[PDB]
Amino acid sequence: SGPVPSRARVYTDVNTHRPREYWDYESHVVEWGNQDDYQLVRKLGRGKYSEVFEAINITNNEKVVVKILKPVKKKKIKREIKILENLRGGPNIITLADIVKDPVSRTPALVFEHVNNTDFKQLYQTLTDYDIRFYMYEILKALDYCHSMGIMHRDVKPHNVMIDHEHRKLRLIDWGLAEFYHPGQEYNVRVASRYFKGPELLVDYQMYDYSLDMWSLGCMLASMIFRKEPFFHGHDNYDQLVRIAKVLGTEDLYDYIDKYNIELDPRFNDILGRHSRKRWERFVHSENQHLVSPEALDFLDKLLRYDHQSRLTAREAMEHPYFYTVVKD
Ligand SMILES: O=C1NC(N[C@]23C[C@H]4C[C@H](C[C@H](C4)C2)C3)=N/C1=C\c1ccc2ncsc2c1
Repeated sequence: SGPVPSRARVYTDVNTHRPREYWDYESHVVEWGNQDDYQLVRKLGRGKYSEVFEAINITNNEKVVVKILKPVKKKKIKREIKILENLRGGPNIITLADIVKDPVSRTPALVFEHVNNTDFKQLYQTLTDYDIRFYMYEILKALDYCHSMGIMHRDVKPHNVMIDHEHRKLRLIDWGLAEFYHPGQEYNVRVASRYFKGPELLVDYQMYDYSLDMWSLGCMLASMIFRKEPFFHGHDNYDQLVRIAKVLGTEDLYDYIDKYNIELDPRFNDILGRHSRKRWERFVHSENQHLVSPEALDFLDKLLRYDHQSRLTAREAMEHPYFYTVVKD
């Protein structure tokens, strides 16, 4: 028997209908720039896979960001690069401006457009109900674009959303875990941050799709409107599914595993137990009430569904009543 297969409900065959070179990133040959065009100014941060710096392009004096890669398999660099090139000019996608290699240490560096980004903690503190709706709509433009272009980000989370509040301007960054969607493909589940992982990853269902990004958007929305970051605070990959089960209930979970005939790691047997599906009110308090509204909760319910096939698409989400104010403006 083994697991029941799955196809995306949308954008299913988009890569099939493209030339091979579009998605066959292992064949991509990288176009190098001149490393001497960029001088590093200061360090902005350490990532899992990179060090990130402010730099100046001495050619034109433009401010630029340089992500110096820690060692990874070349095929993964080509993948990140290919996806960035494919998505360049798309709505609210970071622009890759150049690619250089240190000619001695041989370590590669991606050069990005600069976002004058507001600090993440100071932003998830000052955001009105309207700002959230605005920025969520802006993120969904990025997700609908990338999905329509055959790509799933697989690392949606607040740290990978760069907002310049002063200019009402948003960019979805860090495409280093992104992958091409191909029907029938089994993907690695060891992706995304713990708190943003979909159930499909947690139960080891590999034949997942774009809808993964819609779960992780849900997790973001919840933490923003209920002011609880993270929203699903698991202690590990197993307890993460338990945290989810304590909110969504276990009846839907076991129906989900039954539908796709998922062999469940026996360990999970114990710790899941039996849990009712909770109502969103439990997380409403006087600190957050100004951000919680019936539309917001309707919207959130339709993202956070175990069964990836039944979650909103990006395009559907953008048509939800939560965004009727933003759409008019
Ligand atoms: O690919 C990237 N990866 C990361 N990763 C980090 C990881 C931590 C959180 C956040 C800021 C630092 C530390 C760098 C993203 N940044 C990246 C890109 C980037 C592009 C433009 C830009 N403009 C202002 S900040 C910024 C960052």
